[PDB]
Amino acid sequence: DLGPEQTGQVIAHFGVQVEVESADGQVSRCHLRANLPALVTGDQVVWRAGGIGVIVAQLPRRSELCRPDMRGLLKPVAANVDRIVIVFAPRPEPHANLIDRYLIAAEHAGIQPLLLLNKADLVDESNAEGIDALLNVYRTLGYPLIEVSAFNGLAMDELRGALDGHVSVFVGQSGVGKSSLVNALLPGTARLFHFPGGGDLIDSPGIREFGLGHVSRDDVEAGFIEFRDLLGHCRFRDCKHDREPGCALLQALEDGRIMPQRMASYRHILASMP
Ligand SMILES: Nc1nc2c(ncn2[C@@H]2O[C@H](COP(=O)(O)OP(=O)(O)O)[C@@H](O)[C@H]2O)c(=O)[nH]1
Ligand SMILES: [Zn+2]
Repeated sequence: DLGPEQTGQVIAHFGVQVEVESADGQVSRCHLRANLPALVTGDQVVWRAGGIGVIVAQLPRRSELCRPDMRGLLKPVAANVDRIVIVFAPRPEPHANLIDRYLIAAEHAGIQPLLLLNKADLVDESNAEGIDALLNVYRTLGYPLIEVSAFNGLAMDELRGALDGHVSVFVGQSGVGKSSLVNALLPGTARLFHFPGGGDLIDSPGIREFGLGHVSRDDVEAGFIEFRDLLGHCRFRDCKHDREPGCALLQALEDGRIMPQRMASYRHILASMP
């Protein structure tokens, strides 16, 4: 016995079994057919019913969020995420370095980012010279940025709007309010939840620690939008972009098409990779 084929999305992964939600808005547990590739939360599948179903086939993923293995290798932990929400705050102090890192991860994963200044209620006149400075570094790169407070409620209906129609992941250093933010947007391994205003979320303590490990220099360079356009124009195809004339990047910095705050963390980060 097996009912007809159906289209659905993966909600939870209970090892041998998988929680699956359909377009109808109904949930069912489905066993995993043997031949089937590895599945993660967010994946789109074909299944048949029987209250237990059988997952028959996996539909292509649009995107993948990976995470380091027990060994140290990257294995996917979520699928079909189209937005990564990078959350920082006035406290603890935000550094360009870690932000520039999460921005690279988002590029490596092939997923569009969205920066979030949480704890905007803590933006004193004292902080603003230092804060508006850093915000407008990513504002002038074309990146989406919102200033919010999961304490106040400041600009939360814009975030709910920014999250509408997307599948989103919440990522940032600990203590910026990731838990507080989820709870504010959802009052009551990777699991998938739906925002009441619209859009979905995939969450787990492991995905929250999602960031950047060791990669290639050419990966890192691709993580800088200013860079992507120029790379391959430095005359020296062997250019290291350091004291080298004919370095397109260098000329760009001079002209102001690269910001020194960025050209710095590029050096700091690349020199952290082996
Ligand atoms: N002042 C202020 N504090 C906040 C805000 N959002 C979160 N917090 C505080 O930040 C601290 C850490 O929050 P939490 O969600 O646990 O951070 P997480 O480690 O990133 O999940 C908590 O004590 C919260 O009260 C905010 O908008 N304003
Ligand atoms: Zn160069």
